[PDB]
Amino acid sequence: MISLIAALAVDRVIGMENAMPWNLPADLAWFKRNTLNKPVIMGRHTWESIGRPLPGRKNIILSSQPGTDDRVTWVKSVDEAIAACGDVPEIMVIGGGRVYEQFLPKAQKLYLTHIDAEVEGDTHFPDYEPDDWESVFSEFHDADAQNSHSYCFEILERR
Ligand SMILES: NC(=O)c1ccc[n+]([C@@H]2O[C@H](COP(=O)([O-])OP(=O)(O)OC[C@H]3O[C@@H](n4cnc5c(N)ncnc54)[C@H](OP(=O)(O)O)[C@@H]3O)[C@@H](O)[C@H]2O)c1
Ligand SMILES: Nc1nc(=O)c2nc(CNc3ccc(C(=O)N[C@@H](CCC(=O)O)C(=O)O)cc3)cnc2[nH]1
Ligand SMILES: [Mn+2]
Ligand SMILES: [Mn+2]
Ligand SMILES: [Mn+2]
Repeated sequence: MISLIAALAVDRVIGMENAMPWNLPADLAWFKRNTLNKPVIMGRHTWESIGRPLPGRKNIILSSQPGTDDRVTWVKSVDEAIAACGDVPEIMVIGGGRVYEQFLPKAQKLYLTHIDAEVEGDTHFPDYEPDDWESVFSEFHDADAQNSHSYCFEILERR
C-alpha cells in the first residue's frame, strides 16, 4: 500500500523557495508518528530541504542523477523506488510537489494536515478529485503557545 503525507496551507501551498516557512511542532510530531519504522520516498529537492536523513526510516531519494550520500538509498524511477521498499505493509511518500503528482494515482491513503495559514508559495499539492476519497479521520486543533496556526489532521482513503 502506498500513502502520501503532506501539510497544506491555504490554496494547497506546500513550499516556498525549497523551504516550509511555518513552524508547527504538533504537525511534525504527527509526521514522525505516522512515518517511523516505514520507508519514506522523497524527491531530491525535498531531500535537500530536510538536509539530513530521517532516523528510524529507510530514506529513498528519487533523482535522475547518481546519488551523493550513501546514508540513504538512491533510485532513478517510480517503479525502482517502490521495489527498493521491499515487502512492507505501507510505503510513505513524503513529497515534494513533483513526487506527489506521480504517486497520487497509485496511492490508497492520504494523511493531510490542513493549516490555516496564508502562504506565498511556489509548490502545491496536486489537485486531487474529492469524489475519489473518503474521510475516515479528522481532528481539529486551535492555535496555542507552541503552534501559531490552527490545523486539522485528516486521513482519507480511496473509495
Ligand atoms: N508541506 C509539505 O508537506 C511538504 C512536503 C515535502 C516537500 N515540501 C516542499 O516541496 C518543495 C520541493 O518540491 P518540488 O516539487 O520542487 O521537488 P521534489 O518533488 O521534492 O523533487 C523533484 C526532484 O526529484 C527527482 N525526481 C522526481 N521524480 C522523479 C522520477 N520519476 N525519476 C527520477 N527522478 C525524479 C528529480 O531530481 P533530479 O533533478 O535530481 O533528477 C526532481 O528534480 C520544497 O519547497 C519543500 O519544502 C513540502
Ligand atoms: N504533515 C506533514 N508535515 C510536515 O512537516 C511534512 N514535511 C515533509 C517534508 N519535510 C520535513 C521536514 C522536517 C522533518 C523533520 O524534522 N521530522 C522530524 C521531526 C520529529 C518531531 O518534531 O517530533 C522527524 O523525525 O520526523 C520532516 C519532514 C513531508 N510531509 C510532511 N507532512
Ligand atoms: Mn522503468
Ligand atoms: Mn514484493
Ligand atoms: Mn493562521
